Amino acid sequence: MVDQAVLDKLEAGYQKLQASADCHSLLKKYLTRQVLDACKNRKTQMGATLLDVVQSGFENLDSGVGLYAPDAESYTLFKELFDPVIDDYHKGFKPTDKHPPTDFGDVNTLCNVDPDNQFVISTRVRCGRSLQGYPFNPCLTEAQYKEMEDKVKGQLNSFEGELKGTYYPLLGMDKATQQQLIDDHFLFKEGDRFLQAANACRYWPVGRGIFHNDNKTFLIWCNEEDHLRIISMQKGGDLKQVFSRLINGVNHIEKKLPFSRDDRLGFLTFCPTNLGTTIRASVHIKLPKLAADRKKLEEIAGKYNLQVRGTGGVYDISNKRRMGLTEYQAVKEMQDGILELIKIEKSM
Repeated sequence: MVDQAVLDKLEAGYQKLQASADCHSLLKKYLTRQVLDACKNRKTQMGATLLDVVQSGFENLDSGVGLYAPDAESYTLFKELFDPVIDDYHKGFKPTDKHPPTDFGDVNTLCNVDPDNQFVISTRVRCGRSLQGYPFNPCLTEAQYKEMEDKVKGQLNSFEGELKGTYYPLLGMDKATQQQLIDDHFLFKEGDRFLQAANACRYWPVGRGIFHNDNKTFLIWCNEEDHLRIISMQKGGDLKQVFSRLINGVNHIEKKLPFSRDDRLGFLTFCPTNLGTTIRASVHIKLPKLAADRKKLEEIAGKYNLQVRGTGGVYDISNKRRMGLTEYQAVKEMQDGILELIKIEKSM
């Protein structure tokens, strides 16, 4: 069933990993002889093989993780590789652990993290979705890209009120439209070497597109890394408003387009780092006092399970956790973490 040439490529790629002393990917750590022999002869119903999982980490020895999901089934079919990788990356999510049911919870318990607008430049909540019944980017055909786009465009064009907007296909996009989207920080392009070597950017840009609302507070990407990337954002710290809008947008889409969700892993994504809630809730925030040290900060951020990115003293701070907690719990801890960071700058 699995081509001998494919088995040969798996064998050569395993050997490549072993011969590289600098390679420290999760792929190399967990694709043992035993796991490789257990998995190599399997194929999903949509036709994905272990190569469609691991090929990017063979090509990019400096990968962090080094593997992706070619479709929903792959997560369970290749569990002897995916399970240890997930456990490692999500910092304790064991093979027997189970993600909770979806729960966006009660938005009226959320607030503005900076009502006086002294610290937070902007607030963003992002999630990701795969559409049930389609392969992920490594195995989508050109036909499936086109058919999926038509379905997506249908549902996005039916947004009403605050979410009403325009869909912009990448195919045939004119230079002036492109410049406007760049100006709004809404454009995406063909993927980096990790995505290319994962077969995630084929038939570019067929079936790829960008949607945003008239107010430019809601943004969807179609067939960048996942089928859908859905983002709510605005100036200031009103996390309640941002998250409310996200829920409304995701919920609209779902009325016609069912999502891929696993009972154990939550929402399924091309990248294993994005499972569970798929949520990254972030702020762009200035904390000049704490910023000085950059350790007392790191130590406090980690204490509220936050992660500090950095794109003067403007930082991007977000929830670190994706799996093992609800959507509500992820957003609420980010909220509590930021309220505590602000409350301590006021004392520094």
